[PDB]
Amino acid sequence: MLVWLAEHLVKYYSGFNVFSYLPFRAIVSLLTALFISLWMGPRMIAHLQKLSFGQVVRSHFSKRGTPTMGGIMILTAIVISVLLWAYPSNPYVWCVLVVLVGYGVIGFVDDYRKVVIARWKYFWMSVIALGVAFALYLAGKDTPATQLVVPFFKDVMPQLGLFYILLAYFVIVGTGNAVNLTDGLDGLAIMPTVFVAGGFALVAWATGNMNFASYLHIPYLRHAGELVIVCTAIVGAGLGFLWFNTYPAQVFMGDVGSLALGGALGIIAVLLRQEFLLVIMGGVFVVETLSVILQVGSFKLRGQRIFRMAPIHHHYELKGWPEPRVIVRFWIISLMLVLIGLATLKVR
Amino acid sequence: MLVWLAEHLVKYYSGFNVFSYLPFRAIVSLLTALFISLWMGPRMIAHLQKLSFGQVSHFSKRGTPTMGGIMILTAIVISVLLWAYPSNPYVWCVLVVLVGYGVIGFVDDYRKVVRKDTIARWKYFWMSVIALGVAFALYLAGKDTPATQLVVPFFKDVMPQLGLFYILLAYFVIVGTGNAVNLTDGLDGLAIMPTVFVAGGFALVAWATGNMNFASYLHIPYLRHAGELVIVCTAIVGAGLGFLWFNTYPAQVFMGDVGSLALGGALGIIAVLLRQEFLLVIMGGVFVVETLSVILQVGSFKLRGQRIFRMAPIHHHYELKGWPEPRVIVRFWIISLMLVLIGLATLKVR
Repeated sequence: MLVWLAEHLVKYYSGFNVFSYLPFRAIVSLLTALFISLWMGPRMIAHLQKLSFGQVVRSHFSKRGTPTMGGIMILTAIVISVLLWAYPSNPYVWCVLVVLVGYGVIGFVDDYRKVVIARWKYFWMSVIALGVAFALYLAGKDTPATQLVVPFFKDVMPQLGLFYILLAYFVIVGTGNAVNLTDGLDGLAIMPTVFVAGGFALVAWATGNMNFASYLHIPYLRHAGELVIVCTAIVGAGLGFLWFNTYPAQVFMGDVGSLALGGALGIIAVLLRQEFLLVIMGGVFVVETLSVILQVGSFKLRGQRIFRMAPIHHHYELKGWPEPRVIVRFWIISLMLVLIGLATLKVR
Repeated sequence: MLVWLAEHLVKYYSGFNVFSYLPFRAIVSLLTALFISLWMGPRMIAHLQKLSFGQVSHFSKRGTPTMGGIMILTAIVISVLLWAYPSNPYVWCVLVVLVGYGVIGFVDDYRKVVRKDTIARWKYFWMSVIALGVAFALYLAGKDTPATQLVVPFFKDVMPQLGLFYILLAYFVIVGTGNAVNLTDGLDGLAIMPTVFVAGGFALVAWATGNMNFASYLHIPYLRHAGELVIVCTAIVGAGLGFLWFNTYPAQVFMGDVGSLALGGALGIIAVLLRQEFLLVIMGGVFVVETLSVILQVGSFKLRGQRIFRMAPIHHHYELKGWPEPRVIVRFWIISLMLVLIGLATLKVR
């Protein structure tokens, strides 16, 4: 909404016209997100630890008694930055915001219950995802805004009907749960989110313009040009939160922020018609989901286990790898998958 | 060199024009450097363990080889030679600077750890002579050309043309970047990931200065046969990341002057060829801040006699204040990344 002020007051001073330039707005959104996250930092963690344990005053590596409600930091940063430097008239930004808010409140309720139910959370996630997908499908009737996009191929673009809603629901809920289970280690489920959000900012910017949209064969969405601000704000908020959520994590991520960020990533993926690009980019989350699935399947099928623990990060941590080593190694893996995914668009 | 192989085998390998297309070869170079580094990591760390100490505890401070930057050096050089055009002089200038700094660091670390001694100022003399030679060669290449005009961001209006001052600027930037990367290596992994970010930003800029249309759009000096520096920057990114695989907080292998000085010189020289020294300062703000902090505390302890930081490098200051090492590492990676983004954004507004 702050950009609206810039254009409504550019008449008196013509220098405000720069605020409507997408790159400048994106950079300012990044900076606003990080600065908000850092400003609502130590005070917020102090409040959370007072509420959870009472004794405000806090060995380091063997951390204990750290707050587990830090995702409200990400929620506030992302929402404030988006509402400040993104056009409210866009329905796409509002769809992203409603998905973030819904998943964040779901996780917040879950963590509040924990500090003071699977079916309830699953049902709320499913209903919100289904509603969002239904609205998006109603908008995109027989339009390249609802055609499936596959890498390494441009002749095939199978238009979707109810399969569009089905795939939207799968991608959104699967990404949300994948980030929820990737929370296993502190700092592991934010930097991959930052890298994927940056990749999606680049992709969304490529979708916005006519020339690049036609050059890369990416489907054109007129309203997708403003998702750059949301993606960049997600990047900024993720970096700001990682400032505290390092191996000696001052504040744990918790579900309240994890589910919100997973839903945000999935929703950016679906609105851009880039589910496969999210799978490749966020391949860390997908492979962790596959790991837990394989572990449970082997456990039920036979007495032997594939991994030490169901998630890969926990398995490697117990194998002997220290926590920071595995955290940084999966950061590297996520970065490489992000670059590969971004190249996959150019391969087409 | 494989590009030449594709060029003179395309007559029957129909469809290998892709091997010449710059983004493809850049991504392939990154992957090649990363996978080479990952494949040859364990062997190098094992050999260095059996060499430095003679024989092969969670975060123990001992048993970690110090001169492990041979990994970065070999990865970068092999990737560049295999995928970058050797015809152009820019890639070879970067390669020679990198190899010279690498051998200087290797000699220093061999004299340090293998002989249990504690090179003295001969390293600096060699640094100066190689930097001056490279700067003189570049100046001889460019006589009253955009390759020597200074680039000042925020103001495309003024671009002073350097004469003999070009050699001085190249000396200052290269030597300062080398020393700053040497200083900021006190922690493990703190001098790599920022190097990866700076190298990626420089890869984007070099791809930007490669094209006439794009260079005109950004009003950056158009440098011929400088688009192949994209391969060198991309291979630096890949090698730095592959090394970081083995150089996280539980450092399986410390990087010594070998590698650290190599990457510092590579960043400085890449800045010199691209004529973006000031942008190099913006991107390596971390290195610059560390160097000026060391100098500032030295001056304070010399004149006033008191100290304002616990230790000369800023990261040492923070960790001794109470910050654990991983927190400092990540809180400097974030700063370096955001400085890279700030510099790249500055590149556009002029």
